[PDB]
Amino acid sequence: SPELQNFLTILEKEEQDKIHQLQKKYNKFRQKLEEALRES
Amino acid sequence: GSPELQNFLTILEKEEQDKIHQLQKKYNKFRQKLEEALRES
Repeated sequence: SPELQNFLTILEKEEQDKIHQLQKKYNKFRQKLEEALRES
Repeated sequence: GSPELQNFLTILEKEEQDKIHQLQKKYNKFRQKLEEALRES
């Protein structure tokens, strides 16, 4: 049904947003750490 | 080099992947039960 499609896509967006923000947070930190280590 | 760095990062990677799997597990269950709840509504 339509309600099903609406609700499942809501859930998919919620899950994916949370996972991608974690991926971004870790990648930004690793990039910064690598950059800081190259200083010395 | 740098083994020191990589040893740290591998621990970080496991923490990250554990969090991601934990999220995936939760949302997979949520998906299942959401589908059930809708049918039975």
